[PDB]
Amino acid sequence: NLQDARIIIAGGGIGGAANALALAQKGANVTLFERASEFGEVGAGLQVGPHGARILDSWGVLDDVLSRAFLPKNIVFRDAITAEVLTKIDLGSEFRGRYGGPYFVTHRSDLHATLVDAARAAGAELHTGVTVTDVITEGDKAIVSTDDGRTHEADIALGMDGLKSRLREKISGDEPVSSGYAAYRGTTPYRDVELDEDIEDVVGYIGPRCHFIQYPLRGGEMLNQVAVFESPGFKNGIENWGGPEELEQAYAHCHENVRRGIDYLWKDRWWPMYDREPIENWVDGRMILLGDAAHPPLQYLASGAVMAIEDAKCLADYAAEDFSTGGNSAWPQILKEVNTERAPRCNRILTTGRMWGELWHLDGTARIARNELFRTRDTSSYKYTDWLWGYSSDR
Amino acid sequence: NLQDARIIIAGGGIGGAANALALAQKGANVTLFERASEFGEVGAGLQVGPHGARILDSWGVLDDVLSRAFLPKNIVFRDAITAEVLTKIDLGSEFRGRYGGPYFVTHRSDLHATLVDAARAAGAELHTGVTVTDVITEGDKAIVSTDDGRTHEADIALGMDGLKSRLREKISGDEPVSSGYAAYRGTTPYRDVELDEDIEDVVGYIGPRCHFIQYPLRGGEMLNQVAVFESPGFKNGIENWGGPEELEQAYAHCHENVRRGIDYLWKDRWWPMYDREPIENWVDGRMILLGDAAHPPLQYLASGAVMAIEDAKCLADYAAEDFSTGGNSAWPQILKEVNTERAPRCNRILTTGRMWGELWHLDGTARIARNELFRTRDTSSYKYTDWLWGYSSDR
Ligand SMILES: Cc1cc2nc3c(=O)[nH]c(=O)nc-3n(C[C@H](O)[C@H](O)[C@H](O)COP(=O)(O)OP(=O)(O)OC[C@H]3O[C@@H](n4cnc5c(N)ncnc54)[C@H](O)[C@@H]3O)c2cc1C
Ligand SMILES: Cc1cc2nc3c(=O)[nH]c(=O)nc-3n(C[C@H](O)[C@H](O)[C@H](O)COP(=O)(O)OP(=O)(O)OC[C@H]3O[C@@H](n4cnc5c(N)ncnc54)[C@H](O)[C@@H]3O)c2cc1C
Ligand SMILES: [Cl-]
Ligand SMILES: [Cl-]
Repeated sequence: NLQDARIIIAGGGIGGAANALALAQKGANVTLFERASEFGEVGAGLQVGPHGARILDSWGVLDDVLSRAFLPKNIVFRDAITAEVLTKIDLGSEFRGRYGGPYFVTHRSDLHATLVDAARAAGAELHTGVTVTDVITEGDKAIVSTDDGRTHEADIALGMDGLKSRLREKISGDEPVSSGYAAYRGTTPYRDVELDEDIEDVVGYIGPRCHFIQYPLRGGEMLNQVAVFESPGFKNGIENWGGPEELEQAYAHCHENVRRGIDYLWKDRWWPMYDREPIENWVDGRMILLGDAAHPPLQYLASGAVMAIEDAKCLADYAAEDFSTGGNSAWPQILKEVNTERAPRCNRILTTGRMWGELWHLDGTARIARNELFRTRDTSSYKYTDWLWGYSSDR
Repeated sequence: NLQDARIIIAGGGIGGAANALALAQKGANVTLFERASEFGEVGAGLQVGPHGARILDSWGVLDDVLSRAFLPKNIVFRDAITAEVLTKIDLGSEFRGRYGGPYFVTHRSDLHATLVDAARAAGAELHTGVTVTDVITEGDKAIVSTDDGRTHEADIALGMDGLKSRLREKISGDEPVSSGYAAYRGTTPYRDVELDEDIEDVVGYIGPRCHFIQYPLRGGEMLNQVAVFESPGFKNGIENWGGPEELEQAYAHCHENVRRGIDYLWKDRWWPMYDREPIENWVDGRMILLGDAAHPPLQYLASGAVMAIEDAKCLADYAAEDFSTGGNSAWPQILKEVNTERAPRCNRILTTGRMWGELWHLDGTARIARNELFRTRDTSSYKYTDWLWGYSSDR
């Protein structure tokens, strides 16, 4: 266990919160700083596959999370132009038995609040309204500086400050890479959505230069909707690219079921999709980057938060194993071994994520080949997903 | 039978020759004009699937054709970059039993000379060095005019003057549509080709913006090679586009096995690939367009000559059925019914041919989807080919 260990965490997103929980359950002294004045996430959906669900269960928060979540029966891919079913992934008992947990969807906000509360209950000291301005290593401590003039000593620091991380600059000067696709969200009361059929699945309509995703939340009361389209604005160098004026032209070619959905999206806010080129080294002395700071993906595999949750389990588990026997001295070896386990796993998600996305968005004859590939696959095979959903950091 | 029928044929390619044979065996009086001073075809390979082979057998020339032909065991598709096998079509006894004949390859010249000789032996009067300058219909005859000042009377005329048909202009003012791909050919003595493995198959290497095809001829003594690549020259408006100066850059990205092959191609002559938009009506009075005059395809399905051979059987069969009972009067009804049978069949080849070609030439993620589609298909299924190889005009 981690009794005498002091850890500081810069950033209190899903990733920071999950690390505070995982370390604090091991007996670590955890201090986390979050810039915004409250802990909060977007009131829209996210997907958490069994690779996350397992981990949440091992912290004892899955039952609670599930009580406010939705359990879809399948992931259903449809053609965005014809609305025809291309294939299904069955999320039933075979699926759960193979991967050790359910595939679920919930409100990001509720998942987030659940992790913050349990991290608090486990002993983490969380601070809102505090910006980390610098981290350096000196001797065998991490020295962390905040925007209220104070400095702080810890055994290690976690840089969990997101896609636009400033702590990343200690390790790499790369910048976010635009995909040229923008995401819009919406949650609707379920009844109030004009639906031809009912939805108890995660449904992905995939089309030339767009996609459209739908799933129920909170026991089938609301329906989460997500639209992702290639921005003509981005190619012409617009700075605030992907605005709602592009929406109607982007989906004009698509099936009515897809076009109906555009109306329910929040138009006052959207998410341009950037990621970063994969990097191998995430450690600077006694600082490690985790979460989106280390490995921000495009969202086609629905796995970025999950990756940050894995980061949390791997770090907590590996430190608990080596700290008991090696003390504060052992911290850099711990970080290196976390880095080594986590880098290939996460970097394959970033790279494969890009290829998966391109596969969704193909046109012409390429679309016809892709449709046929999907329809005719062996649905009892798990070769396309074991690497994703069947990973574990356990050694 | 066709005893009292007089038919004139403008053009003595594979298609004209095959029609002279088919009509003359029914007892028709056949006159064919060929522009060039000799009957002759390119001394390079072509492929004749069972949809052609059957028909050649029913004229009694298949045994003879096969005695100088090659019988491949499979059609093997490989990736042009890795040289990996993607899939095979088995050409064995199941294949032959289902489709009623062999898939074979031979020299175009030898197939051509075989059809000319049998058409002669069957009573067709063939004339070289004679250009048809016009065909009109007047009353119940076709009036055909030649470049030696003469005119000629017949019950019907066949416009079989090729891709660049001038007789087509009576029915349509459309022009050939460039694909932007050029084909090069080569026949090598088999031994003299540097081969890693031996080849007893039709092999197609398919790659981004190119392909490369190889098969043995004449009992495995020579190896036919064909290179097809997208011409940068064509996009920039070059008039004589697709020259051999493009070859090395076109295949630079491809596997060594593909690059080795470029060296054996004839460089003094190449074939820019044009086709035409499909048309429904091929008949002007007592003239019918057939062969490439009516339906010129891109060569990805290896079926243009075959289509002209089918044209021959269908016309001969349908006329033999209706002429015996209805005489010269019946000729326009005969042409219409030939047209109606043949148009959808051939026009699906032109359109699907284009899509098939695009499928060969895909790049990036589209290439990865296509490769995987090919590898994982059900090889006992015949759904991708029945429509092609299992067609018959018989009613
Ligand atoms: C449209 C969309 C859909 C998605 N869907 C899914 C999905 O379905 N499933 C899934 O698993 N993932 C999904 N993701 C990815 C997922 O949202 C992210 O990977 C994940 O939230 C990253 O969490 P994080 O804690 O590492 O970073 P963030 O959530 O960005 O949190 C960083 C935090 O640090 C704070 N901060 C920044 N700088 C400082 C500083 N100097 N000091 C203190 N605090 C600071 C920020 O305020 C923020 O709270 C999606 C992403 C998008 C864009
Ligand atoms: C690279 C390549 C590979 C191919 N491979 C294959 C294959 O493997 N299998 C296959 O089945 N098909 C193949 N084809 C297609 C095939 O070659 C043609 O579809 C077929 O030859 C057309 O025959 P045709 O008799 O209709 O026209 P053509 O062969 O063009 O013959 C027309 C004839 O009429 C003559 N002529 C022109 N004008 C006049 C006039 N006014 N009067 C008299 N005569 C005239 C010409 O001299 C010529 O001899 C391929 C084509 C190419 C370009
Ligand atoms: Cl994601
Ligand atoms: Cl052809």
